[PDB]
Amino acid sequence: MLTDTQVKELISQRRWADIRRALVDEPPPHLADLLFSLETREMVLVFRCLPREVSSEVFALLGKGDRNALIEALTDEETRHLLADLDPDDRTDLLQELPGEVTQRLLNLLSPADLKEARQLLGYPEDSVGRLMTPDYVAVRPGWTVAQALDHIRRRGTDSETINIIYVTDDRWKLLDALELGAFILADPDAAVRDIMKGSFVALSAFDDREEAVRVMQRYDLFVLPVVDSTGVLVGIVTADDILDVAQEEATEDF
Amino acid sequence: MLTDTQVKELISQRRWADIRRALVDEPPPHLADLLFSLETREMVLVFRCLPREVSSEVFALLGKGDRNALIEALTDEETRHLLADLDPDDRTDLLQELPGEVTQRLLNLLSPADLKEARQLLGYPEDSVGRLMTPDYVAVRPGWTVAQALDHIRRRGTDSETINIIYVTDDRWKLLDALELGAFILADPDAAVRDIMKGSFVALSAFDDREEAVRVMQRYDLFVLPVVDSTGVLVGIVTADDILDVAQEEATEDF
Ligand SMILES: [Mg+2]
Ligand SMILES: [Mg+2]
Ligand SMILES: [Mg+2]
Ligand SMILES: [Mg+2]
Ligand SMILES: [Mg+2]
Ligand SMILES: [Mg+2]
Ligand SMILES: [Mg+2]
Ligand SMILES: [Mg+2]
Ligand SMILES: [Mg+2]
Ligand SMILES: [Mg+2]
Ligand SMILES: [Mg+2]
Ligand SMILES: [Mg+2]
Repeated sequence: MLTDTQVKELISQRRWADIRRALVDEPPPHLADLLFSLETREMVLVFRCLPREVSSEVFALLGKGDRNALIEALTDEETRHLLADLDPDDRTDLLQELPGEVTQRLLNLLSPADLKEARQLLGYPEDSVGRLMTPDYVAVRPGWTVAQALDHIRRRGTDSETINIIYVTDDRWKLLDALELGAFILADPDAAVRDIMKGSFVALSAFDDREEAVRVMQRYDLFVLPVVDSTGVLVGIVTADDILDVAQEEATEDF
Repeated sequence: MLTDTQVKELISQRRWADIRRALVDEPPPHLADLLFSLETREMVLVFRCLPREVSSEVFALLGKGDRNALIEALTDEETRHLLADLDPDDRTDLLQELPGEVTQRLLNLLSPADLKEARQLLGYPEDSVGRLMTPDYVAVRPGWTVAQALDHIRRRGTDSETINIIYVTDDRWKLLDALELGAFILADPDAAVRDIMKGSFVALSAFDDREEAVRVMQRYDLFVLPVVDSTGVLVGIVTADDILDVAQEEATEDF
């Protein structure tokens, strides 16, 4: 419960260790509130005090002004480190909102694989599902056993957007099913994944409009939706937290 | 992919078995679409053909007119069976929208424990979180081991709204934490639940406005939120599918 007043005094006293200790374990939304209530110079300073695992989350929560100001201020390495750790859809959201030359130097701060990822995601139309989606889903093969699937989920879990739905893909990565995480812990560990499939699923197109993601998510009452290309290959997922934001970006735009 | 045309012919032929076979494994939203495109007499007839485990889901998806017409038409036992199987928040949604004497005979069709449940949930203010919430969450004790928690989740899973977040409560059922299901499958089965708690959580009040559920869910990017009473006792949960509906009931009401 550290206030704008207490941080600004600690800054004035150059009590940098006390600041970093005071920021430990604060929820990212609460850190985003503090950074907003600060003035630009101190907001930039407190942001750099954060561990990079925290500051990437907080960055995604900031307003456009604070976000843009913060981009105008961090160094090349600090920026490079934010772009690496941002979730791919959050990385896209920044690049579509920034001016061209700024997005372009940002792009040059990405690693080759991250450049290819970011290039692909910005390449879907604006207001498309492809541009809302993240490729950090967890997928399993139909021929794996449930125990093997569970070891894959455990290895890959925290590095991924969500594990609450697990996707099944074939060898050519085409989407076969969408399974709740619970199905794997209710099932017999020696059963194949194919034993717990129903073979029916809802999926979006990457070229769907963002509002279709809202309509489809309301229709089927799911918290995550897979996105497939024209051949049925799984290319990413969209999650309910981002879809709720779309619902009220689109709602106010109607007003 | 059974159409309004094919069902109406089967009805005219009195091919009731063929109808029940044609409805097997159709997603509830697709059944709700078919029932809407029908006329009232056939919609009521096809609804009764459904297994009660299906028809309860479909009922929650229907429009107010079709829903109300269907209440005017099912028998006392058929109504009794719908009210039992409806999720408690979906049961509330029907009772707050129906006229008084109709809600009152409905109430008399409930079992004692279901009457006490429904009475309590309608007793929160209209437009409150209490009236959005369902008590069908899954909770564990902090002193249980992860293996014991996992057996409780398995016993209680499909009878509950979601298992994607598991709540920790003490002996007096006060909320101690909110844990992702993944935490239990990553953890050592012999660890206590208290070993995987962080002891911090977001919770709503039952007397919060429905729009606060929207604001809090957007703020913390969660798919489920617990609801606590003034003493901190867990009383229910709200889920993102219902909150997305609130967001656009409230959005259009602004327009
Ligand atoms: Mg994110
Ligand atoms: Mg548009
Ligand atoms: Mg990555
Ligand atoms: Mg819905
Ligand atoms: Mg996201
Ligand atoms: Mg519009
Ligand atoms: Mg429901
Ligand atoms: Mg209101
Ligand atoms: Mg019940
Ligand atoms: Mg949010
Ligand atoms: Mg519900
Ligand atoms: Mg309003």
